[PDB]
Amino acid sequence: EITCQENLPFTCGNTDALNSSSFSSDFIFGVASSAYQIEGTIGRGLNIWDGFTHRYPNKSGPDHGNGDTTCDSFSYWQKDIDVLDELNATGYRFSIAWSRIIPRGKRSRGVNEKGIDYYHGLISGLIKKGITPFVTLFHWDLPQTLQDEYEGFLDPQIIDDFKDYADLCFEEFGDSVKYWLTINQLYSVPTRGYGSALDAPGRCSPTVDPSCYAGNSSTEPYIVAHHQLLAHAKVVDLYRKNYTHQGGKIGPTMITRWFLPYNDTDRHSIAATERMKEFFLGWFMGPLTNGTYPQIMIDTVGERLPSFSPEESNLVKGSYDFLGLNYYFTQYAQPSPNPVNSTNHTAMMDAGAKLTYINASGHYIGPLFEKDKADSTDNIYYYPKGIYSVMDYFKNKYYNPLIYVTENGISTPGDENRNQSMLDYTRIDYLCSHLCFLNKVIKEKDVNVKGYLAWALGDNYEFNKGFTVRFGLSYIDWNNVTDRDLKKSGQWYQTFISP
Amino acid sequence: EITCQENLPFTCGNTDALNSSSFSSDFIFGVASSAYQIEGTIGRGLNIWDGFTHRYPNKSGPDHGNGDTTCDSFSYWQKDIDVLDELNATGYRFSIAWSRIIPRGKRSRGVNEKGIDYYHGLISGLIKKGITPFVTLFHWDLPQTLQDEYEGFLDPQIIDDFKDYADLCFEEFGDSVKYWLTINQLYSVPTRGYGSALDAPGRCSPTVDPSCYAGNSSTEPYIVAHHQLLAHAKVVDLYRKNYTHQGGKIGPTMITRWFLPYNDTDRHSIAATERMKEFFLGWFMGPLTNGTYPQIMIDTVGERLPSFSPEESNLVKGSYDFLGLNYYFTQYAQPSPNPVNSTNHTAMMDAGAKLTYINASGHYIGPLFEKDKADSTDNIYYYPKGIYSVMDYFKNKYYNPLIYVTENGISTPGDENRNQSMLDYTRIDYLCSHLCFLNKVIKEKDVNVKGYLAWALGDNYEFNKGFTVRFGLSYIDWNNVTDRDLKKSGQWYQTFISP
Ligand SMILES: *[C@@H]1O[C@H](CO)[C@@H](O[C@@H]2O[C@H](CO)[C@@H](O[C@@H]3O[C@H](CO[C@H]4O[C@H](CO)[C@@H](O)[C@H](O)[C@@H]4O)[C@@H](O)[C@H](O[C@H]4O[C@H](CO)[C@@H](O)[C@H](O)[C@@H]4O)[C@@H]3O[C@@H]3OC[C@@H](O)[C@H](O)[C@H]3O)[C@H](O)[C@H]2NC(C)=O)[C@H](O[C@@H]2O[C@@H](C)[C@@H](O)[C@@H](O)[C@@H]2O)[C@H]1NC(C)=O
Ligand SMILES: *[C@@H]1O[C@H](CO)[C@@H](O[C@@H]2O[C@H](CO)[C@@H](O[C@@H]3O[C@H](CO[C@H]4O[C@H](CO)[C@@H](O)[C@H](O)[C@@H]4O)[C@@H](O)[C@H](O[C@H]4O[C@H](CO)[C@@H](O)[C@H](O)[C@@H]4O)[C@@H]3O[C@@H]3OC[C@@H](O)[C@H](O)[C@H]3O)[C@H](O)[C@H]2NC(C)=O)[C@H](O[C@@H]2O[C@@H](C)[C@@H](O)[C@@H](O)[C@@H]2O)[C@H]1NC(C)=O
Ligand SMILES: *[C@@H]1O[C@H](CO)[C@@H](O[C@@H]2O[C@H](CO)[C@@H](O[C@@H]3O[C@H](CO)[C@@H](O)[C@H](O)[C@@H]3O[C@@H]3OC[C@@H](O)[C@H](O)[C@H]3O)[C@H](O)[C@H]2NC(C)=O)[C@H](O[C@@H]2O[C@@H](C)[C@@H](O)[C@@H](O)[C@@H]2O)[C@H]1NC(C)=O
Ligand SMILES: *[C@@H]1O[C@H](CO)[C@@H](O[C@@H]2O[C@H](CO)[C@@H](O[C@@H]3O[C@H](CO)[C@@H](O)[C@H](O)[C@@H]3O[C@@H]3OC[C@@H](O)[C@H](O)[C@H]3O)[C@H](O)[C@H]2NC(C)=O)[C@H](O[C@@H]2O[C@@H](C)[C@@H](O)[C@@H](O)[C@@H]2O)[C@H]1NC(C)=O
Ligand SMILES: *[C@@H]1O[C@H](CO)[C@@H](O[C@@H]2O[C@H](CO)[C@@H](O)[C@H](O)[C@H]2NC(C)=O)[C@H](O)[C@H]1NC(C)=O
Ligand SMILES: *[C@@H]1O[C@H](CO)[C@@H](O[C@@H]2O[C@H](CO)[C@@H](O)[C@H](O)[C@H]2NC(C)=O)[C@H](O)[C@H]1NC(C)=O
Ligand SMILES: *[C@@H]1O[C@H](CO)[C@@H](O[C@@H]2O[C@H](CO)[C@@H](O)[C@H](O)[C@H]2NC(C)=O)[C@H](O)[C@H]1NC(C)=O
Ligand SMILES: *[C@@H]1O[C@H](CO)[C@@H](O[C@@H]2O[C@H](CO)[C@@H](O)[C@H](O)[C@H]2NC(C)=O)[C@H](O)[C@H]1NC(C)=O
Ligand SMILES: *[C@@H]1O[C@H](CO)[C@@H](O)[C@H](O)[C@H]1NC(C)=O
Ligand SMILES: *[C@@H]1O[C@H](CO)[C@@H](O)[C@H](O)[C@H]1NC(C)=O
Ligand SMILES: *[C@@H]1O[C@H](CO)[C@@H](O)[C@H](O)[C@H]1NC(C)=O
Ligand SMILES: *[C@@H]1O[C@H](CO)[C@@H](O)[C@H](O)[C@H]1NC(C)=O
Ligand SMILES: *[C@@H]1O[C@H](CO)[C@@H](O)[C@H](O)[C@H]1NC(C)=O
Ligand SMILES: *[C@@H]1O[C@H](CO)[C@@H](O)[C@H](O)[C@H]1NC(C)=O
Ligand SMILES: *[C@@H]1O[C@H](CO)[C@@H](O)[C@H](O)[C@H]1NC(C)=O
Ligand SMILES: *[C@@H]1O[C@H](CO)[C@@H](O)[C@H](O)[C@H]1NC(C)=O
Ligand SMILES: *[C@@H]1O[C@H](CO)[C@@H](O)[C@H](O)[C@H]1NC(C)=O
Ligand SMILES: *[C@@H]1O[C@H](CO)[C@@H](O)[C@H](O)[C@H]1NC(C)=O
Ligand SMILES: *[C@@H]1O[C@H](CO)[C@@H](O)[C@H](O)[C@H]1NC(C)=O
Ligand SMILES: *[C@@H]1O[C@H](CO)[C@@H](O)[C@H](O)[C@H]1NC(C)=O
Ligand SMILES: [Zn+2]
Repeated sequence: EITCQENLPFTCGNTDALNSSSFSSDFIFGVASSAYQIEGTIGRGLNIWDGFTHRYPNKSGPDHGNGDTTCDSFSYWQKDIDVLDELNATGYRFSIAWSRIIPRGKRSRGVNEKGIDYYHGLISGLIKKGITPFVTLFHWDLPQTLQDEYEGFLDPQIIDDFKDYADLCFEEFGDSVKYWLTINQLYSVPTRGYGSALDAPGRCSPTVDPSCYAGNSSTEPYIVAHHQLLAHAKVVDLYRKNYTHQGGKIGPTMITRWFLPYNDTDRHSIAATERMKEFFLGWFMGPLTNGTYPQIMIDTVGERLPSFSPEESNLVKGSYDFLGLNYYFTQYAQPSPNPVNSTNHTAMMDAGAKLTYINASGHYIGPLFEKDKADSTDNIYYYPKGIYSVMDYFKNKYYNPLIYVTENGISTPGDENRNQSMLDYTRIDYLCSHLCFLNKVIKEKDVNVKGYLAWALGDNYEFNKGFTVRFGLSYIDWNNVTDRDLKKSGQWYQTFISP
Repeated sequence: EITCQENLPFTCGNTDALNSSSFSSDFIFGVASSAYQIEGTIGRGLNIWDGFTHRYPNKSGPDHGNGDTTCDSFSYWQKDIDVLDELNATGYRFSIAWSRIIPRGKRSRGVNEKGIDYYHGLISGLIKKGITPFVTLFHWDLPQTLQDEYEGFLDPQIIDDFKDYADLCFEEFGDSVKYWLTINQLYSVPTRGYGSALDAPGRCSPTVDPSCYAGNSSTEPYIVAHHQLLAHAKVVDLYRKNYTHQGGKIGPTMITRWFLPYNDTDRHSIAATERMKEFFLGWFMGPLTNGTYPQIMIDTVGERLPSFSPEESNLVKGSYDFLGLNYYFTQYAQPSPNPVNSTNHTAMMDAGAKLTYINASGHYIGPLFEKDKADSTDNIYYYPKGIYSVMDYFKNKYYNPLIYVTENGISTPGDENRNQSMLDYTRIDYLCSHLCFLNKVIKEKDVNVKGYLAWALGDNYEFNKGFTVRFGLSYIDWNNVTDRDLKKSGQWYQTFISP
């Protein structure tokens, strides 16, 4: 019988008690990255994260940081491989920058051979060290040209441009890459990119944020989400019809959270909690498992919710071999009004829920996850049991899928000096406590989880935060980015992997 | 009788001997800037100078600098006005960033109202201080979307997108702006952007520079130059047909140089010198004055030189009310082979000339202009008489045009400390020696020159050089960009203007 801790102090950093041998022999352990966050702009065209961070520097991070140079994995990809080799990792998730291989967006405009060569060399280097690549086609970095031609995922033109990009990736890299992710965190671009305008491309209703160049936060999230699902599904169909000889697997990436009632004896909070599951997870998992959006979304969102045709429904339903599930934290849910006629209405209001990290009796859900220095009542707290609850829910609700945990990690402040930054015991605690619950759910609930990739390989540009936080298991000096030095967490993870 | 110095030491920094009163009462004196170089990316979309500097950081400058934040004239435009007011300047040349007012490139995709407001406030502030705006529509910063959709000026689609952009500018700003420049330095994008790939977008033949993503240095410069002329001419026709009520004037910007024979008794060097005038100046001025390219270009370039239809010829011929002439330096010319079958052939080779700053007897043409620390035999030297020779030539060869000198200036090294940087006596010498010759040519040759704008108002991002050189008449601290402090040159220029 497995017992796992939910509160500080944690004792799962002892590899005598928790290590890779606790999991099945074939289980993959590694780390993750994304292209905007690590590569730099050298050698690629411009994408909407370049555009957004440059047009709206205060939205890029408090330091106005961006991905222009970052950790320079364009130059230092071998050093990334070296970290993975030091870890004895068996997996690495990275993304392909669309703008590096097709700078002009549309494949018929030509490819960048040198960009293709960059990923060939990375892939070959990984495989030579026994590391399985997990490759994200689209980690938010849409070529700027496509956003300017037709507003990107706002328009159905995205589907064929994404398909042709993906086809090039399968053609060039699929002989070696056997695990593909289509779109990173399906929920995020619709809501943050087109709802709150916290993320690229930065569209919203005028009264939500007067700096947005255009948008409608009530309608566009739904349009974009719908196009994401269709573009994803078209790529999965292309993969499974035209690249079956490659013997690989493909799936989407979800951001997952668990949700608990703010007041577990209040029917209204219980209802809000179940609505959140539907609106947060079901928005995408309903289509992916059934070809339809959840009924509560149909009912609430009404004419703002697009319909799938019968052909589209069939294309989207079942459009995965596995799910990449990202998991960071859990929220309490309580009811909230949905003012659909307000000029500041957002899609996110349609769930009719307010989310907190403290429940009605004043209980904080778990240890600190992210401090918010401008408003401490907005601090985020984590909840290790949430990974158990999410995986159990996916198994039970969503037809026992094959799952890889494609991100899980925690930040430390960029204000810490290097010695403090390397002494990242809070990261060991977060990672181990989640791994304990992941082992527990696999054993107790028989969830088909076959790997775990911690966020992040190394310090990088963090969307929305610049270089003001660090997520890496290895440390990068922003004054001299060449080295990636394993932190205490990376050293712990090395021991966990090879105990 | 006016006597002007050609060699150090110069004594024209004495405003007792040379000042604004030496020129006609109406003559405009000011300074110049461009949008990529000064504004920053905040509040605008991405353009090909963002793309180029980010994809090819070693081509942005030795420091890998770029226009992301620069002097932040987005925030500090009032401080630019303040410099101009301190100078008692009567003119200011600035550019509109296309990506700030139409981030999606094509006008039908929507405009950025806040971008429009930015230029309205600048323009209104200038006029309130008695400063005449000279506004460049296109200072190289093409929206990235257009380059990615159709490769920008490589394709005739540029013409209508440029026209619709210009129409928006005339509509929004032409009630106040009475001097418009279409395209900055017509020669530069074809040759550097599409020939040598030193400049955005960075296209060339594969053996010219293997880093180029695509291109053909032998053909594309000509295509791009042809489209520039057509796009320019379509905008001038639009202006003069639809905006005549505004009572303003429009013209192109030329980069001018003079050319002297490397050996003034050698017929081959004399011939190369005359070819250079045709290939450098006539490439554009032939079309602008006659609707045809120079015969030597027709003959040499052959099938690589596009033809104008009779309608196009008529549109381009006479498509200016004035010329903005930029002038920095003069070169000696000697013959050079034109290897049209070589895989590394460039359009620039078609002139059949090699350019130097030292003549056959070892004479350097004038004082140092720009030191090249990697190769000192590649140092640039200036030649004050060249402004006289250029203006005389334009009057005689090109039908006595109205001229404004739209740039003239010199750099100092970014390695200098602030006190050295503010003690910019080399800049006084360059500016005064050229102003002396400009007065001389107006008086002696009756060239219709009606203003002079020195490059640059303040230190900025220099194309190709990052922040490794400074051109400003006012100093900017890159650690805190708010202030623009007049250098010795700016203080001199203040006295020259109001002696
Ligand atoms: C998994 O996918 C299944 C589909 O493959 C989902 O089942 C569908 O659920 C639909 C409701 O979401 C349901 O459709 C309703 O059908 C009513 C019956 O119509 C038939 O008989 C009519 C009925 O009197 C007639 O007009 C129709 O022409 C048919 O003959 C119908 O009125 C409904 O329309 C009203 O409600 C929708 C909102 O739900 C409004 O958008 C619409 O304007 C109208 O106001 C609805 O019809 C659907 O209307 C929209 C139109 O685009 C669709 O094509 C039309 O179908 C449908 O019958 C079933 N299909 C079957 C095969 O069962 C299933 O939903 C879950 O299970 C069903 C039983 C129900 O409990 C749902 O609430 C659950 O979500 C999906 N499962 C999951 C887990 O999501
Ligand atoms: C200012 O613009 C003026 C035009 O408005 C320029 O004058 C034109 O100069 C053209 C040469 O560049 C000249 O065209 C040549 O015409 C030859 C005569 O053709 C007529 O009689 C024929 C002759 O036997 C017959 O086939 C034609 O159908 C006509 O009836 C002719 O062969 C020439 O073609 C050969 O040379 C061109 C290269 O120059 C090759 O491209 C072509 O394949 C061929 O090998 C040339 O014809 C032009 O051919 C190209 C085609 O696209 C053009 O439409 C065709 O016209 C033309 O006659 C005159 N036009 C007039 C009205 O004078 C003027 O040029 C300068 O002055 C002229 C006198 C000459 O000295 C030029 O070298 C100078 O540049 C321009 N001025 C300046 C300063 O540039
Ligand atoms: C978790 O949710 C539960 C369920 O909602 C909360 O308990 C409910 O709390 C209500 C007060 O917020 C209680 O109603 C009140 O009852 C007193 C005594 O009769 C009365 O004077 C009030 O006016 C009020 O009555 C309601 O007024 C509004 C009418 O529309 C409605 O019909 C009336 O019910 C309610 O009885 C209680 N329900 C239960 C089943 O206990 C619970 O609140 C926490 O516990 C209750 C017992 C009370 O001590 C609250 O102070 C305390 O906050 C909530 N838990 C937390 C931690 O918020
Ligand atoms: C400025 O250009 C002028 C004109 O080209 C240069 O003068 C010419 O310089 C040529 C040498 O580069 C002289 O030709 C040579 O004459 C000597 C004496 O006969 C002879 O032994 C050589 O072989 C050579 O003759 C040529 O060989 C190649 C044959 O195809 C050709 O037919 C022969 O001419 C040439 O006479 C001279 N022309 C004139 C009109 O003087 C001039 O060069 C400079 O001055 C000359 C006089 C000489 O002192 C050169 O050393 C010196 O460089 C050049 N000025 C500069 C500074 O480069
Ligand atoms: C978001 O787009 C929706 C749909 O176009 C706009 O909502 C509508 O508003 C028009 C004008 O009021 C209404 O007549 C419709 O009844 C509404 N339709 C629905 C589906 O709600 C909403 O004004 C736009 N919001 C913003 C801020 O522009
Ligand atoms: C807030 O969260 C706390 C902690 O999960 C809940 O408290 C638990 O309540 C259960 C059922 O009453 C008790 O058995 C436990 O002993 C309590 N745990 C502790 C740490 O207090 C609490 O019920 C939640 N409040 C609401 C209103 O939902
Ligand atoms: C530049 O484009 C020119 C024109 O397409 C290419 O030049 C031609 O080369 C083809 C193949 O040799 C030739 O048959 C033609 O005779 C040439 N045409 C002319 C007008 O010169 C040139 O190969 C291309 N250069 C590069 C590096 O791709
Ligand atoms: C190189 O440039 C120098 C300077 O312009 C030329 O020298 C002048 O030559 C003229 C005509 O012979 C003499 O009258 C001057 O006195 C010379 N000036 C000085 C400063 O020497 C020289 O002729 C040029 N060389 C060539 C080969 O063209
Ligand atoms: C691995 O952890 C298991 C408990 O899951 C433990 O029994 C085993 O001895 C540990 N391995 C090492 C080498 O410490
Ligand atoms: C940040 O930038 C936007 C312009 O993009 C401006 O609207 C907003 O006021 C600025 N935010 C703060 C908090 O200053
Ligand atoms: C598959 O490849 C063939 C060859 O390009 C193409 O005809 C077919 O449409 C593609 N298939 C998809 C997505 O099924
Ligand atoms: C607009 O929304 C903000 C945040 O969503 C809220 O605090 C404010 O009350 C809203 N105003 C109206 C008019 O509803
Ligand atoms: C930068 O870091 C690398 C790796 O530690 C080191 O070899 C190189 O010398 C350092 N550069 C400077 C300028 O210190
Ligand atoms: C790498 O992991 C394999 C598999 O568990 C193990 O056999 C090998 O010893 C490990 N190597 C190192 C250096 O830890
Ligand atoms: C201006 O320069 C002229 C010579 O061009 C001179 O005569 C005049 O006195 C100077 N003005 C002043 C105020 O020094
Ligand atoms: C600069 O960058 C390019 C890649 O864009 C590379 O091809 C070239 O070798 C580098 N230049 C130098 C001098 O290192
Ligand atoms: C002028 O404006 C009118 C109204 O848009 C348009 O019909 C006409 O084509 C434009 N003219 C140009 C470039 O001449
Ligand atoms: C190619 O050109 C470079 C510079 O243009 C030159 O130095 C080299 O000799 C040329 N090579 C050939 C094959 O002509
Ligand atoms: C930056 O420069 C401005 C103008 O001199 C000054 O007022 C401001 O205090 C300076 N900021 C810092 C942080 O020194
Ligand atoms: C501004 O220039 C005008 C025109 O020459 C002159 O009358 C006025 O005195 C000058 N002002 C200053 C402060 O120099
Ligand atoms: Zn940047």
